[PDB]
Amino acid sequence: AEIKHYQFNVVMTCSGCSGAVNKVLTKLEPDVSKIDISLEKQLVDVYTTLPYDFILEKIKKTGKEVRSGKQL
Repeated sequence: AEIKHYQFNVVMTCSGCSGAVNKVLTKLEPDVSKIDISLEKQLVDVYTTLPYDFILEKIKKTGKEVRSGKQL
């Protein structure tokens, strides 16, 4: 199956916010292969076989502001 690369600008200028994002992604193992969170750029990179819309909805349901997303 394709391992897609999604990138999101997520506002994580808040205590616990990067961890909230990590957590929802851990629940989607074993079909999430890699995640990167950069506080220097406020970016979350997700490498996964799962659909974009599903990753986006799960990140949004953390209540953290998702400014934009891309498939790369």
